Amino acid sequence: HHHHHHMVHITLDRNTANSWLIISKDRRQVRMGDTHQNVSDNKERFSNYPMVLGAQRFSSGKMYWEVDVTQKEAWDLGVCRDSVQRKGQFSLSPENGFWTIWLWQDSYEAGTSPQTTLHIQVPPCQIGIFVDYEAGVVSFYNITDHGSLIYTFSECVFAGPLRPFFNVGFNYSGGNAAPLKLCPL
Ligand SMILES: O=C(CN1CCCC1=O)Nc1nccs1
Ligand SMILES: O=C(CN1CCCC1=O)Nc1nccs1
Repeated sequence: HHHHHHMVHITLDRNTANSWLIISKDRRQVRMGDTHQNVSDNKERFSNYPMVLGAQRFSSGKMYWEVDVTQKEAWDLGVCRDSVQRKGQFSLSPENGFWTIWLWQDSYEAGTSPQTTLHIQVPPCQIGIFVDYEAGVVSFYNITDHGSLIYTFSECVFAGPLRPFFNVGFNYSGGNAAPLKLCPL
């Protein structure tokens, strides 16, 4: 792809984080802590899952960023509406305001309803995410495999400002402690 020149500097919004997450000083990395991280509750925090938003909001244009997923067993990545539900249980779907892919139990899937199987021959260590607001497109690229396409959501109905979306996943296995990292431009 030739989307690299729309690169944007994403940082994580601490106030949206689940209370067990640890965000680095530079706001470019996030991992699951082994306990509550001693923050106050607020209406922005994702309560049920290890999720956090980017601080940036997008309502126009083309945007691109990259995320490092090295050595993780489970994660979700993409974009979501600013107005997505934060509390309680929900599914990741465009009807609920999410345009995402994930890794879970050694398979990759797109967050459609129901979920869609992805076909990835080279397990990615870094994911590229491209949003074209006007076109209604969210695309995912395998940086480890020469930028090969993973998935495209089209005819998207964003219906509001978009935020970068992250889920570091639970660590029940002891094998999913590694962080998500926003990669340098
Ligand atoms: O999105 C905005 C402002 N907007 C709209 C168009 C571009 C821009 O910068 N403000 C919000 N405040 C709280 C929720 S969204
Ligand atoms: O779901 C959509 C479009 N829609 C319908 C409801 C909200 C929204 O964004 N596009 C897809 N592209 C690939 C698989 S689903």
